[PDB]
Amino acid sequence: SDVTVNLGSTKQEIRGFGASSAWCGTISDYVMNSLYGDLGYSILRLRIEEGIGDAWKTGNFSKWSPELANAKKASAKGAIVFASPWNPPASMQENFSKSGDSSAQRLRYDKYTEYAQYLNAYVKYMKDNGVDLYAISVQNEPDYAQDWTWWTPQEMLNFMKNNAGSINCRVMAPESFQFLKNMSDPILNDATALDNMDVLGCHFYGTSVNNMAYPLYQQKSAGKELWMTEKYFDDDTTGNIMNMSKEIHDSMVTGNMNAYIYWWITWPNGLATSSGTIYKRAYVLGQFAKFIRPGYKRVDATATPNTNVYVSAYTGDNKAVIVAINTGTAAVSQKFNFQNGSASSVVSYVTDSSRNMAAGANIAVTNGSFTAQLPAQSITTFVGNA
Repeated sequence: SDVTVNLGSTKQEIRGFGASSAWCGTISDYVMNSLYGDLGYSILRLRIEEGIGDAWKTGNFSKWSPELANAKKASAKGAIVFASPWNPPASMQENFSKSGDSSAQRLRYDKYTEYAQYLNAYVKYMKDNGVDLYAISVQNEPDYAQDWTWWTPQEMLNFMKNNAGSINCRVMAPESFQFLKNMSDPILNDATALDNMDVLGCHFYGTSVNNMAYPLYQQKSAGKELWMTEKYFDDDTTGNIMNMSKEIHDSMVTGNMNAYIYWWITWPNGLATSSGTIYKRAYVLGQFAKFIRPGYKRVDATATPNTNVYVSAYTGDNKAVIVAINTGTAAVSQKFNFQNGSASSVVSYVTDSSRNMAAGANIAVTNGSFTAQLPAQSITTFVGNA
């Protein structure tokens, strides 16, 4: 069946695509130039380093300098930058007994004010150094915390109502490890908390496709954004290339998300080595990042035109973008039809077992239509002038 791309019917606005510099120390220009320049990543996620301890109170920020350097490289390439904490400084924590386990850690209730000042100090350090942070997160995975700081949904709510309004930046929350709605529902159902939330962040570890849709957020979404802020895939084998291609599609199409941000950069389950090698997974994300620029909008496109074929489409800057994934083991031809606009022609870029965002066949668009071969187990991005 044909794919109909309706350029006149717009869906969510695209904030961007990116990865994280968390625990990467100071990333090289080489790696940032490859990811942020060549592949056009538009978002970088910093980890806020609690190893600073209380020294933030006296203004010695040196332990925050590696992520400042990362932020500056991303920004120079036009990316925005946000930051997530795994823990506050040790002095703000306390143990508590979590179902018989006395080792669990949480933020002291009497520290919520100090913690907001801490978050504000990170924002200001970045600002004084030339990086205006796009958003800052209350906690990374407050609901899978055994190795970090726990927050119940109610604890997160309390901070979001009473504290988060004093933060000098956009506020992101909750970053549930699986996008568990019980973690974000209290924020969305409280008028004050909702006011204090700019970006609803979530992670994909174990999230089923149907659970990527969030009706309550959609009904509450005026003035807000929804980002998938962390996911990784194990390696570059074709199964994971397809798993990753398909999930980004699902985050865009079923999730209606504004952004999809990969986990950390120079690591084996990451996108690169520190000496500048770039993994196939980086190019999978680039099929999105490079061509769908911040400010583009998703538009309606027939999403599953054939077995194992998944398609989404986007417009902006007088360009049309179609991302077509074929998870099948055989190449298939796919016909595409533009409505409410058209393109003179398109160029393609393909990632598969042998190719990394490789230039594809230039294709003429006739009567608003073009047909393409989609290789077996491949993701292809077509770009044309609208």
